[PDB]
Amino acid sequence: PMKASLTFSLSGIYAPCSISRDIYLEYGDKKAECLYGTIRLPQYGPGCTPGKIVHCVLDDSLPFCSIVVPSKLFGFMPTQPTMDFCYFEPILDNVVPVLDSVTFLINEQLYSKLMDLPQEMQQIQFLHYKYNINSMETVVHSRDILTSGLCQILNCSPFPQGLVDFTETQLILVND
Repeated sequence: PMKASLTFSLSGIYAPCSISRDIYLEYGDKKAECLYGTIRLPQYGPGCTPGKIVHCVLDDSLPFCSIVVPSKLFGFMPTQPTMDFCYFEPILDNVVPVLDSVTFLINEQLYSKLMDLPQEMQQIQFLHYKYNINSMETVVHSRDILTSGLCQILNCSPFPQGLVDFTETQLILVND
């Protein structure tokens, strides 16, 4: 794990993380569109945030040792500042797993929208237009709050985080 200076993006929970070129160099020959890492934030006193897997993309314009991460990935969104670095670890030997199912807890308005679609394949495609969930690319995580009061991931299976295969992963929708 390396320490990297941290900037929080405010453009959706599933915006990819941007990493500086020195971090990108740690992956070597890996395919530049398929990069993942684990992020943990430092916490009040001992210990740190639990490891969260994210898709990362090179941003050549960032200064050294820098990452940009969505603030919505973590407990609260910054209305006042907090901590100026994170612990970042590239994923090198491993690949990221595909979920068998994802369960969304959604408000009545969104549920009706999803329910006026007779097909499951277009239910995930609809969430893909609303939220930048991309098949076999975006990592989703249990308890992710996509929009306060509208949409939250209740659970994933068999792992608490992983990729969504639009043709394979099962979508479970729960009215709130």
